[PDB]
Amino acid sequence: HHDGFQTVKATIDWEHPMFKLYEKAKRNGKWNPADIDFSQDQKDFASLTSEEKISALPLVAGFSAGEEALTLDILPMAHALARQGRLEDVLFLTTFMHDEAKHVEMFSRWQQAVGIGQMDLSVFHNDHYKRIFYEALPEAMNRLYADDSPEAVIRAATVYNMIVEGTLAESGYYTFRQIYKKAGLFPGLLQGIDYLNMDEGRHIQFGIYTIQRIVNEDERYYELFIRYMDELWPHVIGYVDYLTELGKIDYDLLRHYVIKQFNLRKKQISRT
Amino acid sequence: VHHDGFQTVKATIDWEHPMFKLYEKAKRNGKWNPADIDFSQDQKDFASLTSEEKISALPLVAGFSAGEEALTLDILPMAHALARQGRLEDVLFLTTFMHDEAKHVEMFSRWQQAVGIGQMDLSVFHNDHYKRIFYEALPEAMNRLYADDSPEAVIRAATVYNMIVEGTLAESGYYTFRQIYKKAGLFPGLLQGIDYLNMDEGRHIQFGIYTIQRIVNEDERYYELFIRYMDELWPHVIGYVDYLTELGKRQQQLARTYALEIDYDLLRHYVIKQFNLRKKQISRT
Ligand SMILES: CCCCCCCCCCCCCCCC(=O)O
Ligand SMILES: CCCCCCCCCCCCCCCC(=O)O
Ligand SMILES: [Fe+3]
Ligand SMILES: [Fe+3]
Ligand SMILES: [Mn+2]
Ligand SMILES: [Mn+2]
Ligand SMILES: [Mn+3]
Ligand SMILES: [Mn+3]
Repeated sequence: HHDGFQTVKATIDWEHPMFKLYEKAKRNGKWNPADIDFSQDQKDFASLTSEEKISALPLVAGFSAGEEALTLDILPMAHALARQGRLEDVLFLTTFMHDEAKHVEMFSRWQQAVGIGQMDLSVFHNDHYKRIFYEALPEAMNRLYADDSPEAVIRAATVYNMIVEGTLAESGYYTFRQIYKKAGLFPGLLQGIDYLNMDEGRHIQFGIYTIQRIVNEDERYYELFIRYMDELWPHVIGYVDYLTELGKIDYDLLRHYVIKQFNLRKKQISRT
Repeated sequence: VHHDGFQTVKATIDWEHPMFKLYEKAKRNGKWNPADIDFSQDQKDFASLTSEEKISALPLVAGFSAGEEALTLDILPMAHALARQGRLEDVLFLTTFMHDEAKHVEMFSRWQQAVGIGQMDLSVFHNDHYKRIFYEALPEAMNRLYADDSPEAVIRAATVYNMIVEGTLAESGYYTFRQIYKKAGLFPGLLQGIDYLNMDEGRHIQFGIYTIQRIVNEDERYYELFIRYMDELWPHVIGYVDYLTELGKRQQQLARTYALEIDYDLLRHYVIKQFNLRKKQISRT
């Protein structure tokens, strides 16, 4: 049952950080994947040899599954914060969920346009990738339906926002730019990446806000965060190594960048 | 719970799915931002009103504000249950649905803040019938879906949420706002909001129609479940409407001041009409 309603007893908390982030999401989130012109991507793709075509698909396969998992798996976070009465968080999360839906749409439109919609790209998900996206991520978010304790929320935000978004996604945007932007290939896709990268800045800020406000309550939670981060690193790097190994471009630069993101996300949370 | 795979890796979005097409319309038609609405004239209007006229408008606003908030929170179980069923295109659309309702919450709250009543507790205008619908039956029907996503459960959730709350009460609220405040020329920023809300609502009701019908299409038995759940909530729909009416009939000074003949019998009949029209938008097959 509802005991009452915040915007009937009072108003929105206009100064709340997540209301501010919601306002910025509406302002900066107007893009529409249906407006991206993929015609040249299609031509670029067909101009590749079979072997070059294949080299492109692992990274797209990681992203398409990623965007789909994140669209589905943010719902428990929204439910748990809703149940906690965190109205402004929920408003923001409506823009978060809608962003990920557009991200799903973007990669699928690209697949459709370049002619691989009918191909099953699951073959490029190795065991490490499945451990994160098929298993650890949904386990950690679905937990929130029955256990919204500080520890559960931090673990959910660590896997979703600091690992998948803050570490793999950010590294994937950089990777696309280092490989295809220099080659002049897939300009529609890279336009998409630009929009996704901009959305991701807000998504990561929500993860930081969430984790830090729980840490501020008890610095014992800081240790949990670092522990959950380190528990996932071997699959992050197991996946990265798998991708790198297929690519054989400075692949060792890209691998540094993953490490640099991982440590950056740890340093964005304050012990105190 | 594991993911077994992902549609957009094995295949693509179903580009021709009705809910993907509704999703596309939502993105095209749903750009409006409540932060862009100018309420400065509304603030002047409200302050020019006497105390009796000031409170004349508030029962309706109280009903909407809680409605918007309830609907923002309570659509999340429907999105979960369709996501668990693998209905990706429905989920895409529901992201636009939930964002619309968030903007609806924001719109009414901005208006309350702007006119100077954000600090007033408007729960006093929720009678017993309203609470039966919005504080109880609605969250019960939606929350059920976390442990019972059966056709019977999904039909009941869509009925309460899309056909009763949206299709009957919200639609009749939009109409009432226009018959009264648009006629009198008051609260232009609010009415701009109401028109955006009304446009959004069309999609929300169409999702409800799609959902109920696709279930009825699998077994006609469910059509009579739909009708019975509609009739079960009617006494609360009309009990709330009568409450608003009785309030409206005893606070006549706004109508007098602004030269309006508020036909409350006409408004009642619009609500009855909406209830029966929503019933008729569902067929046995
Ligand atoms: C080859 C160098 C390794 C670079 C790392 C690339 C990882 C690919 C990204 C796949 C997961 C993307 C998750 C989506 C996040 C979101 O939608 O917010
Ligand atoms: C005086 C005549 C009464 C007419 C009926 C008035 C009904 C008031 C509406 C309040 C409930 C609105 C629910 C919001 C629904 C939504 O956000 O989709
Ligand atoms: Fe994201
Ligand atoms: Fe609605
Ligand atoms: Mn390994
Ligand atoms: Mn009664
Ligand atoms: Mn994304
Ligand atoms: Mn609404």
